Amino acid sequence: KVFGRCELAAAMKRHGLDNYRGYSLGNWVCAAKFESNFNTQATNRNTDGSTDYGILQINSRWWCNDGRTPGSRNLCNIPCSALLSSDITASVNCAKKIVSDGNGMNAWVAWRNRCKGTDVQAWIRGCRL
Ligand code: NA
Repeated sequence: KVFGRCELAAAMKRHGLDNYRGYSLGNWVCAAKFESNFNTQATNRNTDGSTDYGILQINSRWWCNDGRTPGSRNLCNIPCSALLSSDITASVNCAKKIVSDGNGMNAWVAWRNRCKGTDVQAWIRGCRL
């Protein structure tokens, strides 16, 4: 599913991301735009053989199981495929674990490069939240 901006903003809020570890909602919407273009089905393969999955481009070297990333962990206890669903629950739950791991939202390269330090409130402007 390809979310609208406010539709995603509204779902993230319901699943408890707004201000999660002190990250306001616009951070999370901005990270999703630049990671996945708001598409739950996005995948991207990395040089090290791992793959990034879903609207929040969660990596299979540490967080989910894809069966093809040798020696990797599965810290979220889930199949990677389950982060491609139209229901963003699994993505959100796993992202809460990632943002808690010590590096905050710097875990997401496109957040660091494209969202950090910008006016992230724009990403929720206009929305009925
Ligand atoms: Na894995």
